[PDB]
Amino acid sequence: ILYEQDVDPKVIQGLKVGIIGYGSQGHAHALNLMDSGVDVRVGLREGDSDWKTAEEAGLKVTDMDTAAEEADVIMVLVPDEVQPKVYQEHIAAHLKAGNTLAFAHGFNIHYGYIVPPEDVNVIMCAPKGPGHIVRRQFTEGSGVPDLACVQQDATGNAWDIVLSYCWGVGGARSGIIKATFAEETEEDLFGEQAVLCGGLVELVKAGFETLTEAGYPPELAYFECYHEMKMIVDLMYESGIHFMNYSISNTAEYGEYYAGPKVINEQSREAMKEILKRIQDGSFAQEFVDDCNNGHKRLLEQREAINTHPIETTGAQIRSMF
Amino acid sequence: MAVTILYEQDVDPKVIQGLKVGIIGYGSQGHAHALNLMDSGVDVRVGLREGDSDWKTAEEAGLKVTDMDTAAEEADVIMVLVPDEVQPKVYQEHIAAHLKAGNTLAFAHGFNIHYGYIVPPEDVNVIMCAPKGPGHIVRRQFTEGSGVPDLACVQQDATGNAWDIVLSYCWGVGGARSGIIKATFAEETEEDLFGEQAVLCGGLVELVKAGFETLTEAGYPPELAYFECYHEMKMIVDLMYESGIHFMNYSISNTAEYGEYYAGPKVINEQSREAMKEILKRIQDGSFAQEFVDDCNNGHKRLLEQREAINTHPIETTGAQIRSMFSWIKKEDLE
Ligand SMILES: NC(=O)c1ccc[n+]([C@@H]2O[C@H](COP(=O)([O-])OP(=O)(O)OC[C@H]3O[C@@H](n4cnc5c(N)ncnc54)[C@H](O)[C@@H]3O)[C@@H](O)[C@H]2O)c1
Ligand SMILES: NC(=O)c1ccc[n+]([C@@H]2O[C@H](COP(=O)([O-])OP(=O)(O)OC[C@H]3O[C@@H](n4cnc5c(N)ncnc54)[C@H](O)[C@@H]3O)[C@@H](O)[C@H]2O)c1
Ligand SMILES: CC(C)N(O)C(=O)C(=O)O
Ligand SMILES: CC(C)N(O)C(=O)C(=O)O
Ligand SMILES: [Mg+2]
Ligand SMILES: [Mg+2]
Ligand SMILES: [Mg+2]
Ligand SMILES: [Mg+2]
Ligand SMILES: [Mg+2]
Ligand SMILES: [Mg+2]
Ligand SMILES: [Mg+2]
Ligand SMILES: [Mg+2]
Ligand SMILES: [Mg+2]
Ligand SMILES: [Mg+2]
Repeated sequence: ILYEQDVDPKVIQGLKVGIIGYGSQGHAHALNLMDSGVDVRVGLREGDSDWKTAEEAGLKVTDMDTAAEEADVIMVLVPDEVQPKVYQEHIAAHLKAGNTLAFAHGFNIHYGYIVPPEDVNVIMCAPKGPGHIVRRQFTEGSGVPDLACVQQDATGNAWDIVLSYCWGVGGARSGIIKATFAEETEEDLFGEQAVLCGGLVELVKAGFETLTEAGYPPELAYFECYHEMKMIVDLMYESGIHFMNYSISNTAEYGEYYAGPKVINEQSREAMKEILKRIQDGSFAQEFVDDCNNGHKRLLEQREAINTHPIETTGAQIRSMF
Repeated sequence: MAVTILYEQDVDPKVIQGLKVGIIGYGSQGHAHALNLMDSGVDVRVGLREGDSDWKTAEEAGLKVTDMDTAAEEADVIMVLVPDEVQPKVYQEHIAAHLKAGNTLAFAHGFNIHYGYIVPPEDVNVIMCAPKGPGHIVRRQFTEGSGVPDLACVQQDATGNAWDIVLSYCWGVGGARSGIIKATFAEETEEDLFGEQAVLCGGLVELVKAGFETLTEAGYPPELAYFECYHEMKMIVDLMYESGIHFMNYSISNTAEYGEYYAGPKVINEQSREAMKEILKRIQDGSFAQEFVDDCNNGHKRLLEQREAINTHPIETTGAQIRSMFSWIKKEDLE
């Protein structure tokens, strides 16, 4: 693992970076980069509501073609499924020999949806964390960790560039791991599906539903299953499972060892393997891309089911009172 | 309603401020109830065994510390914060004789009263202030001007103001800032046991662990499996806690959000769901309680064999190495 002493800030401080997109990653990358003394511009479409926001934040904003053309390093921070079209229409023609094409997820390059020219660097700085937090931890004096990867080293100093960039975005604070595009792609898809988003949300929803279905009030279930999760994860994050388990009661600790493997069971472990299998062999990526080409249809249905769930409406009420 | 969440305007701070509180024990909950109540202007003493090494810790925090018998003797409100399993003995040997007519006996969880392991006398209030969080964070959030939510319960209203006392107690430990719910001792016992089992401790920890292991077992370095499955979890949960799942899902990429919907029902599957209902049955019928008490009477045999194992697991040794390198941990160490 690499830290501040292992990277050279001046490298990215001397390059012009163009952030394409201003969504979850884009704003954090853009703002952290500017705060770090980097010359940044954000490349957006005409009619994008965030144009003014990015501007009020104190950034130069221009269209995508101009940002691409002006930039030494061009970081694609738009949804993975729209990167091939966006690359070809607004990026590709602005790439000069010696330029760096950069990503925060190796998905497109790794599965072959985008094949950059042979005469540019192709790197990734993948923060292991949601963009709002990539930004917040950076402003708090901490930083989200990154994988640094180099798929094509056209200039011979792509490593110094990807590592100075991680420094730019807070990575050296908590740690940078050198990885390949294959490795980031695979571990990232797995984490968000198995544990961080799929596993977690559905675990909380399942326990909330078990209680409400058994006649406990939804308000009670939200405090127990959902609100309190933050506090438990906080202790682990700072001091480990051994500290958290010490904090809780021996009743709760016993209950953990006894109930954990019934809830996260041998089938859930096989599911995790199968999830990774489908990541590895490209069939999940094909499924997602298909759904995207079908107008996010399955994504939108499932979004509406979660958004209208009692855990979400009850939670919205309770939090409005804090 | 069903239910009415209550806040600072529903409670009267002066009530608990007018009573002497004896906190018996100084562990997770102990230190948090004791310090938040002292900060809220309450007359607090900590009750500990003679020669306990936490006595200096409590005294270092500026609290009055004395032996348990004296604490219980002096107190109007006797709050029991030692391990659930030792409560019947600690109570018999050191609390009961000190309870006067019109005293209040208080718990932070309903295990002992609900299941019958402790039968209190009919001349005292029997109440509960159960924070829905860990003791270190009941404390932290309070100092941050927030407060962990509380369940307020009364098994016995001896004096006719037991409710006023339990609600005021909740204010004193920060429950008013986020929400107080009135519940029965039964209700809290059952939901609490269920949360920590299914979701907050068993769920979560096995989930993170199985996540980490899946990756290591497929060949990814344990450092990366830690950043991915463990460290990042605090970030996602913070977004949910602040703003809802809808916002967390907004913050994450369409790639991740599609994967969430696709992978969720797979990892947290129909067997996971059956498991939770059986877990809830064993809680409601008292079997789970009898199993836990049996294990404590039997050398904490299962507890300690699992504790050893997860505490020395690679997720823990690797996480401890990784966290030791954080610039904010080194910054804080310097302090
Ligand atoms: N925090 C996360 O969401 C997260 C974390 C790590 C890596 N990543 C990776 O970062 C990259 C971006 O993810 P995100 O979730 O920050 O994106 P997002 O969904 O937040 O992207 C929104 C931004 O992209 C723009 N955009 C959308 N469609 C467009 C189009 N057709 N043309 C031009 N601009 C368009 C929007 O206007 C907006 O500025 C992805 O490769 C993702 O895998 C995301
Ligand atoms: N976060 C939590 O831990 C939490 C949350 C909600 C409710 N509760 C409830 O609060 C109560 C206490 O839980 P905890 O986890 O804070 O306890 P703990 O396990 O942190 O308690 C340890 C303390 O109890 C004392 N102690 C242990 N055995 C003793 C004995 N035989 N005689 C006298 N003192 C003894 C210790 O010396 C120490 O002060 C329980 O009823 C629990 O269910 C705890
Ligand atoms: C935000 C998080 C789940 N994550 O790490 C991602 O990589 C993502 O959103 O795709
Ligand atoms: C999860 C834990 C802090 N909790 O809320 C408890 O009820 C407990 O420790 O017994
Ligand atoms: Mg990720
Ligand atoms: Mg991702
Ligand atoms: Mg404890
Ligand atoms: Mg414990
Ligand atoms: Mg305690
Ligand atoms: Mg007394
Ligand atoms: Mg609890
Ligand atoms: Mg409990
Ligand atoms: Mg997003
Ligand atoms: Mg999304």
